[PDB]
Amino acid sequence: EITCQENLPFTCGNTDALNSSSFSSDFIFGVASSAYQIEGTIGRGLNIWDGFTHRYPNKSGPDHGNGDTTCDSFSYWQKDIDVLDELNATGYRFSIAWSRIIPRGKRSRGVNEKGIDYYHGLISGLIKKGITPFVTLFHWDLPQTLQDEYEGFLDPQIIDDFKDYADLCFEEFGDSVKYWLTINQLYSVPTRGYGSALDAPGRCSPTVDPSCYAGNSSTEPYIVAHHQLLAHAKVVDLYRKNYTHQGGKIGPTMITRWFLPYNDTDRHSIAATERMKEFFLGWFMGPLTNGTYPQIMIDTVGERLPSFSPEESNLVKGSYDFLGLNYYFTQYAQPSPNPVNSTNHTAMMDAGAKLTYINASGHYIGPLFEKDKADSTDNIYYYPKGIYSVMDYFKNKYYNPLIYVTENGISTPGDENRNQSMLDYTRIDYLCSHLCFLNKVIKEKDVNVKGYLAWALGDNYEFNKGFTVRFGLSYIDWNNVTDRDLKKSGQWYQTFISP
Amino acid sequence: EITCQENLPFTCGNTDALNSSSFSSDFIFGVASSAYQIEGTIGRGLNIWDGFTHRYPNKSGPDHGNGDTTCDSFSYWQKDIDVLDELNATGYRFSIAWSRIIPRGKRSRGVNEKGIDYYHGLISGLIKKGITPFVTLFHWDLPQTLQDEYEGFLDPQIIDDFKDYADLCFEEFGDSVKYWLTINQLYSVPTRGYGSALDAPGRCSPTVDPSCYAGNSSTEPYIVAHHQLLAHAKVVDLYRKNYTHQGGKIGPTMITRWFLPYNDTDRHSIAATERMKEFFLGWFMGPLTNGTYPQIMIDTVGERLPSFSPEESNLVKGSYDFLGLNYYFTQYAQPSPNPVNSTNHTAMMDAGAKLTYINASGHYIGPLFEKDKADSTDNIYYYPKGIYSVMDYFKNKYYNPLIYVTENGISTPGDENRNQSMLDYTRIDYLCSHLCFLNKVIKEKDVNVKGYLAWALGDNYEFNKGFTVRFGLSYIDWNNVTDRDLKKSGQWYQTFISP
Ligand SMILES: *[C@@H]1O[C@H](CO)[C@@H](O[C@@H]2O[C@H](CO)[C@@H](O[C@@H]3O[C@H](CO[C@H]4O[C@H](CO)[C@@H](O)[C@H](O)[C@@H]4O)[C@@H](O)[C@H](O[C@H]4O[C@H](CO)[C@@H](O)[C@H](O)[C@@H]4O)[C@@H]3O[C@@H]3OC[C@@H](O)[C@H](O)[C@H]3O)[C@H](O)[C@H]2NC(C)=O)[C@H](O[C@@H]2O[C@@H](C)[C@@H](O)[C@@H](O)[C@@H]2O)[C@H]1NC(C)=O
Ligand SMILES: *[C@@H]1O[C@H](CO)[C@@H](O[C@@H]2O[C@H](CO)[C@@H](O[C@@H]3O[C@H](CO[C@H]4O[C@H](CO)[C@@H](O)[C@H](O)[C@@H]4O)[C@@H](O)[C@H](O[C@H]4O[C@H](CO)[C@@H](O)[C@H](O)[C@@H]4O)[C@@H]3O[C@@H]3OC[C@@H](O)[C@H](O)[C@H]3O)[C@H](O)[C@H]2NC(C)=O)[C@H](O[C@@H]2O[C@@H](C)[C@@H](O)[C@@H](O)[C@@H]2O)[C@H]1NC(C)=O
Ligand SMILES: *[C@@H]1O[C@H](CO)[C@@H](O[C@@H]2O[C@H](CO)[C@@H](O[C@@H]3O[C@H](CO)[C@@H](O)[C@H](O)[C@@H]3O[C@@H]3OC[C@@H](O)[C@H](O)[C@H]3O)[C@H](O)[C@H]2NC(C)=O)[C@H](O[C@@H]2O[C@@H](C)[C@@H](O)[C@@H](O)[C@@H]2O)[C@H]1NC(C)=O
Ligand SMILES: *[C@@H]1O[C@H](CO)[C@@H](O[C@@H]2O[C@H](CO)[C@@H](O[C@@H]3O[C@H](CO)[C@@H](O)[C@H](O)[C@@H]3O[C@@H]3OC[C@@H](O)[C@H](O)[C@H]3O)[C@H](O)[C@H]2NC(C)=O)[C@H](O[C@@H]2O[C@@H](C)[C@@H](O)[C@@H](O)[C@@H]2O)[C@H]1NC(C)=O
Ligand SMILES: *[C@@H]1O[C@H](CO)[C@@H](O[C@@H]2O[C@H](CO)[C@@H](O)[C@H](O)[C@H]2NC(C)=O)[C@H](O)[C@H]1NC(C)=O
Ligand SMILES: *[C@@H]1O[C@H](CO)[C@@H](O[C@@H]2O[C@H](CO)[C@@H](O)[C@H](O)[C@H]2NC(C)=O)[C@H](O)[C@H]1NC(C)=O
Ligand SMILES: *[C@@H]1O[C@H](CO)[C@@H](O[C@@H]2O[C@H](CO)[C@@H](O)[C@H](O)[C@H]2NC(C)=O)[C@H](O)[C@H]1NC(C)=O
Ligand SMILES: *[C@@H]1O[C@H](CO)[C@@H](O[C@@H]2O[C@H](CO)[C@@H](O)[C@H](O)[C@H]2NC(C)=O)[C@H](O)[C@H]1NC(C)=O
Ligand SMILES: *[C@@H]1O[C@H](CO)[C@@H](O)[C@H](O)[C@H]1NC(C)=O
Ligand SMILES: *[C@@H]1O[C@H](CO)[C@@H](O)[C@H](O)[C@H]1NC(C)=O
Ligand SMILES: *[C@@H]1O[C@H](CO)[C@@H](O)[C@H](O)[C@H]1NC(C)=O
Ligand SMILES: *[C@@H]1O[C@H](CO)[C@@H](O)[C@H](O)[C@H]1NC(C)=O
Ligand SMILES: *[C@@H]1O[C@H](CO)[C@@H](O)[C@H](O)[C@H]1NC(C)=O
Ligand SMILES: *[C@@H]1O[C@H](CO)[C@@H](O)[C@H](O)[C@H]1NC(C)=O
Ligand SMILES: *[C@@H]1O[C@H](CO)[C@@H](O)[C@H](O)[C@H]1NC(C)=O
Ligand SMILES: *[C@@H]1O[C@H](CO)[C@@H](O)[C@H](O)[C@H]1NC(C)=O
Ligand SMILES: *[C@@H]1O[C@H](CO)[C@@H](O)[C@H](O)[C@H]1NC(C)=O
Ligand SMILES: *[C@@H]1O[C@H](CO)[C@@H](O)[C@H](O)[C@H]1NC(C)=O
Ligand SMILES: *[C@@H]1O[C@H](CO)[C@@H](O)[C@H](O)[C@H]1NC(C)=O
Ligand SMILES: *[C@@H]1O[C@H](CO)[C@@H](O)[C@H](O)[C@H]1NC(C)=O
Ligand SMILES: [Zn+2]
Repeated sequence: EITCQENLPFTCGNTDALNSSSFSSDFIFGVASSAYQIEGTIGRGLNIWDGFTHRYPNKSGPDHGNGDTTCDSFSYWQKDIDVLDELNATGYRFSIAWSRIIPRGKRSRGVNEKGIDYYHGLISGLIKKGITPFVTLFHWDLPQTLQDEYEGFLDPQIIDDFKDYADLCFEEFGDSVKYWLTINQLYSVPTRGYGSALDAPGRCSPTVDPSCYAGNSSTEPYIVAHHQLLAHAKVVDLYRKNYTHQGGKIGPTMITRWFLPYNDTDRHSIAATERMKEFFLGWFMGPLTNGTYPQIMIDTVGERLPSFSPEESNLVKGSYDFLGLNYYFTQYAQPSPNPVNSTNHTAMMDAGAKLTYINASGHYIGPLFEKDKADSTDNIYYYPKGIYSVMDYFKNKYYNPLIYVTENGISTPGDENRNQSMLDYTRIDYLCSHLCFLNKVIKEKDVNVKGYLAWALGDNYEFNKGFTVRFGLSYIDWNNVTDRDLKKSGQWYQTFISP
Repeated sequence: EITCQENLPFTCGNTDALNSSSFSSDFIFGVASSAYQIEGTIGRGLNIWDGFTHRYPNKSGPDHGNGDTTCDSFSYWQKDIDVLDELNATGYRFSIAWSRIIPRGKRSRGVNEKGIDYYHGLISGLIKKGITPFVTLFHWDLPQTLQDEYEGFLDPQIIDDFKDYADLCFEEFGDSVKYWLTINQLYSVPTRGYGSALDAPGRCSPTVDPSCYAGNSSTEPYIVAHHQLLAHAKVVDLYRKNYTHQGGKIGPTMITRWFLPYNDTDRHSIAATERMKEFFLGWFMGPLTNGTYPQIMIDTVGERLPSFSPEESNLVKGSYDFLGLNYYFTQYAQPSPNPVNSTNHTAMMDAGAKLTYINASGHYIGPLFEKDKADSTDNIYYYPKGIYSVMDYFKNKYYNPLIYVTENGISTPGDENRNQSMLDYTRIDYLCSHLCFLNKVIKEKDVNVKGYLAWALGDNYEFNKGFTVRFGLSYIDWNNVTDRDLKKSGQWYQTFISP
């Protein structure tokens, strides 16, 4: 019988008690990255994260940081491989920058051979060290040209441009890459990119944020989400019809959270909690498992919710071999009004829920996850049991899928000096406590989880935060980015992997 | 009788001997800037100078600098006005960033109202201080979307997108702006952007520079130059047909140089010198004055030189009310082979000339202009008489045009400390020696020159050089960009203007 801790102090950093041998022999352990966050702009065209961070520097991070140079994995990809080799990792998730291989967006405009060569060399280097690549086609970095031609995922033109990009990736890299992710965190671009305008491309209703160049936060999230699902599904169909000889697997990436009632004896909070599951997870998992959006979304969102045709429904339903599930934290849910006629209405209001990290009796859900220095009542707290609850829910609700945990990690402040930054015991605690619950759910609930990739390989540009936080298991000096030095967490993870 | 110095030491920094009163009462004196170089990316979309500097950081400058934040004239435009007011300047040349007012490139995709407001406030502030705006529509910063959709000026689609952009500018700003420049330095994008790939977008033949993503240095410069002329001419026709009520004037910007024979008794060097005038100046001025390219270009370039239809010829011929002439330096010319079958052939080779700053007897043409620390035999030297020779030539060869000198200036090294940087006596010498010759040519040759704008108002991002050189008449601290402090040159220029 497995017992796992939910509160500080944690004792799962002892590899005598928790290590890779606790999991099945074939289980993959590694780390993750994304292209905007690590590569730099050298050698690629411009994408909407370049555009957004440059047009709206205060939205890029408090330091106005961006991905222009970052950790320079364009130059230092071998050093990334070296970290993975030091870890004895068996997996690495990275993304392909669309703008590096097709700078002009549309494949018929030509490819960048040198960009293709960059990923060939990375892939070959990984495989030579026994590391399985997990490759994200689209980690938010849409070529700027496509956003300017037709507003990107706002328009159905995205589907064929994404398909042709993906086809090039399968053609060039699929002989070696056997695990593909289509779109990173399906929920995020619709809501943050087109709802709150916290993320690229930065569209919203005028009264939500007067700096947005255009948008409608009530309608566009739904349009974009719908196009994401269709573009994803078209790529999965292309993969499974035209690249079956490659013997690989493909799936989407979800951001997952668990949700608990703010007041577990209040029917209204219980209802809000179940609505959140539907609106947060079901928005995408309903289509992916059934070809339809959840009924509560149909009912609430009404004419703002697009319909799938019968052909589209069939294309989207079942459009995965596995799910990449990202998991960071859990929220309490309580009811909230949905003012659909307000000029500041957002899609996110349609769930009719307010989310907190403290429940009605004043209980904080778990240890600190992210401090918010401008408003401490907005601090985020984590909840290790949430990974158990999410995986159990996916198994039970969503037809026992094959799952890889494609991100899980925690930040430390960029204000810490290097010695403090390397002494990242809070990261060991977060990672181990989640791994304990992941082992527990696999054993107790028989969830088909076959790997775990911690966020992040190394310090990088963090969307929305610049270089003001660090997520890496290895440390990068922003004054001299060449080295990636394993932190205490990376050293712990090395021991966990090879105990 | 006016006597002007050609060699150090110069004594024209004495405003007792040379000042604004030496020129006609109406003559405009000011300074110049461009949008990529000064504004920053905040509040605008991405353009090909963002793309180029980010994809090819070693081509942005030795420091890998770029226009992301620069002097932040987005925030500090009032401080630019303040410099101009301190100078008692009567003119200011600035550019509109296309990506700030139409981030999606094509006008039908929507405009950025806040971008429009930015230029309205600048323009209104200038006029309130008695400063005449000279506004460049296109200072190289093409929206990235257009380059990615159709490769920008490589394709005739540029013409209508440029026209619709210009129409928006005339509509929004032409009630106040009475001097418009279409395209900055017509020669530069074809040759550097599409020939040598030193400049955005960075296209060339594969053996010219293997880093180029695509291109053909032998053909594309000509295509791009042809489209520039057509796009320019379509905008001038639009202006003069639809905006005549505004009572303003429009013209192109030329980069001018003079050319002297490397050996003034050698017929081959004399011939190369005359070819250079045709290939450098006539490439554009032939079309602008006659609707045809120079015969030597027709003959040499052959099938690589596009033809104008009779309608196009008529549109381009006479498509200016004035010329903005930029002038920095003069070169000696000697013959050079034109290897049209070589895989590394460039359009620039078609002139059949090699350019130097030292003549056959070892004479350097004038004082140092720009030191090249990697190769000192590649140092640039200036030649004050060249402004006289250029203006005389334009009057005689090109039908006595109205001229404004739209740039003239010199750099100092970014390695200098602030006190050295503010003690910019080399800049006084360059500016005064050229102003002396400009007065001389107006008086002696009756060239219709009606203003002079020195490059640059303040230190900025220099194309190709990052922040490794400074051109400003006012100093900017890159650690805190708010202030623009007049250098010795700016203080001199203040006295020259109001002696
Ligand atoms: C998994 O996918 C299944 C589909 O493959 C989902 O089942 C569908 O659920 C639909 C409701 O979401 C349901 O459709 C309703 O059908 C009513 C019956 O119509 C038939 O008989 C009519 C009925 O009197 C007639 O007009 C129709 O022409 C048919 O003959 C119908 O009125 C409904 O329309 C009203 O409600 C929708 C909102 O739900 C409004 O958008 C619409 O304007 C109208 O106001 C609805 O019809 C659907 O209307 C929209 C139109 O685009 C669709 O094509 C039309 O179908 C449908 O019958 C079933 N299909 C079957 C095969 O069962 C299933 O939903 C879950 O299970 C069903 C039983 C129900 O409990 C749902 O609430 C659950 O979500 C999906 N499962 C999951 C887990 O999501
Ligand atoms: C200012 O613009 C003026 C035009 O408005 C320029 O004058 C034109 O100069 C053209 C040469 O560049 C000249 O065209 C040549 O015409 C030859 C005569 O053709 C007529 O009689 C024929 C002759 O036997 C017959 O086939 C034609 O159908 C006509 O009836 C002719 O062969 C020439 O073609 C050969 O040379 C061109 C290269 O120059 C090759 O491209 C072509 O394949 C061929 O090998 C040339 O014809 C032009 O051919 C190209 C085609 O696209 C053009 O439409 C065709 O016209 C033309 O006659 C005159 N036009 C007039 C009205 O004078 C003027 O040029 C300068 O002055 C002229 C006198 C000459 O000295 C030029 O070298 C100078 O540049 C321009 N001025 C300046 C300063 O540039
Ligand atoms: C978790 O949710 C539960 C369920 O909602 C909360 O308990 C409910 O709390 C209500 C007060 O917020 C209680 O109603 C009140 O009852 C007193 C005594 O009769 C009365 O004077 C009030 O006016 C009020 O009555 C309601 O007024 C509004 C009418 O529309 C409605 O019909 C009336 O019910 C309610 O009885 C209680 N329900 C239960 C089943 O206990 C619970 O609140 C926490 O516990 C209750 C017992 C009370 O001590 C609250 O102070 C305390 O906050 C909530 N838990 C937390 C931690 O918020
Ligand atoms: C400025 O250009 C002028 C004109 O080209 C240069 O003068 C010419 O310089 C040529 C040498 O580069 C002289 O030709 C040579 O004459 C000597 C004496 O006969 C002879 O032994 C050589 O072989 C050579 O003759 C040529 O060989 C190649 C044959 O195809 C050709 O037919 C022969 O001419 C040439 O006479 C001279 N022309 C004139 C009109 O003087 C001039 O060069 C400079 O001055 C000359 C006089 C000489 O002192 C050169 O050393 C010196 O460089 C050049 N000025 C500069 C500074 O480069
Ligand atoms: C978001 O787009 C929706 C749909 O176009 C706009 O909502 C509508 O508003 C028009 C004008 O009021 C209404 O007549 C419709 O009844 C509404 N339709 C629905 C589906 O709600 C909403 O004004 C736009 N919001 C913003 C801020 O522009
Ligand atoms: C807030 O969260 C706390 C902690 O999960 C809940 O408290 C638990 O309540 C259960 C059922 O009453 C008790 O058995 C436990 O002993 C309590 N745990 C502790 C740490 O207090 C609490 O019920 C939640 N409040 C609401 C209103 O939902
Ligand atoms: C530049 O484009 C020119 C024109 O397409 C290419 O030049 C031609 O080369 C083809 C193949 O040799 C030739 O048959 C033609 O005779 C040439 N045409 C002319 C007008 O010169 C040139 O190969 C291309 N250069 C590069 C590096 O791709
Ligand atoms: C190189 O440039 C120098 C300077 O312009 C030329 O020298 C002048 O030559 C003229 C005509 O012979 C003499 O009258 C001057 O006195 C010379 N000036 C000085 C400063 O020497 C020289 O002729 C040029 N060389 C060539 C080969 O063209
Ligand atoms: C691995 O952890 C298991 C408990 O899951 C433990 O029994 C085993 O001895 C540990 N391995 C090492 C080498 O410490
Ligand atoms: C940040 O930038 C936007 C312009 O993009 C401006 O609207 C907003 O006021 C600025 N935010 C703060 C908090 O200053
Ligand atoms: C598959 O490849 C063939 C060859 O390009 C193409 O005809 C077919 O449409 C593609 N298939 C998809 C997505 O099924
Ligand atoms: C607009 O929304 C903000 C945040 O969503 C809220 O605090 C404010 O009350 C809203 N105003 C109206 C008019 O509803
Ligand atoms: C930068 O870091 C690398 C790796 O530690 C080191 O070899 C190189 O010398 C350092 N550069 C400077 C300028 O210190
Ligand atoms: C790498 O992991 C394999 C598999 O568990 C193990 O056999 C090998 O010893 C490990 N190597 C190192 C250096 O830890
Ligand atoms: C201006 O320069 C002229 C010579 O061009 C001179 O005569 C005049 O006195 C100077 N003005 C002043 C105020 O020094
Ligand atoms: C600069 O960058 C390019 C890649 O864009 C590379 O091809 C070239 O070798 C580098 N230049 C130098 C001098 O290192
Ligand atoms: C002028 O404006 C009118 C109204 O848009 C348009 O019909 C006409 O084509 C434009 N003219 C140009 C470039 O001449
Ligand atoms: C190619 O050109 C470079 C510079 O243009 C030159 O130095 C080299 O000799 C040329 N090579 C050939 C094959 O002509
Ligand atoms: C930056 O420069 C401005 C103008 O001199 C000054 O007022 C401001 O205090 C300076 N900021 C810092 C942080 O020194
Ligand atoms: C501004 O220039 C005008 C025109 O020459 C002159 O009358 C006025 O005195 C000058 N002002 C200053 C402060 O120099
Ligand atoms: Zn940047």
